Amino acid sequence: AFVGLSDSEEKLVRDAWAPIHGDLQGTANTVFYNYLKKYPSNQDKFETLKGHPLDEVKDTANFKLIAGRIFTIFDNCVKNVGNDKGFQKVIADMSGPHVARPITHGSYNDLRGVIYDSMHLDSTHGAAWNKMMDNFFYVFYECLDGRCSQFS
Ligand code: HEM
Repeated sequence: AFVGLSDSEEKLVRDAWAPIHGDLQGTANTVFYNYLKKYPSNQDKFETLKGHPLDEVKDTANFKLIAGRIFTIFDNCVKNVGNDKGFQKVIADMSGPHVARPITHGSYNDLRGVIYDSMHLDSTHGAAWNKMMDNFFYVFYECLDGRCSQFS
């Protein structure tokens, strides 16, 4: 379910993300590369990347576009942590292209893990972050399941 965050937890999320917020594209490029490298089955889900070696595409405009657009969404979710309706709208709006693409929860969860691992959070910040990400995935999966109108 959606579970609201406390005042301190909202603040913890902002602080957790702040290094990434200040280098959004650079962080995105590294994390997206690490994700495709660790979980190579996902590269085929991106038609623009499909059929090339990962090291051949990593320096391309198309790869960086994909990495950046993921991180832009998370940046906007972080922007909206004090606004449940606004946070939910951010997600609802990016959910469409993922609806009925054959991408498993496994795939999305593996991305979440790579993001988490890249942040090297202490357990306090980690817990607040996980509450936000749990909210993210609750909304996202409801929308994938055709229950997005409550959030759109
Ligand atoms: C879970 C975090 C994610 C975020 C924040 C995100 C965000 C986005 C955004 C902003 C779009 C473009 C929406 C539009 O055109 O209006 C998009 C498209 C797309 N996404 Fe994601 N996404 C995520 C996860 C993934 C994963 C894990 C995959 C595959 C494994 C994936 C595959 C795609 C594909 C194939 C497209 C259509 C774009 C294309 O053909 O490249 N996404 N995503």
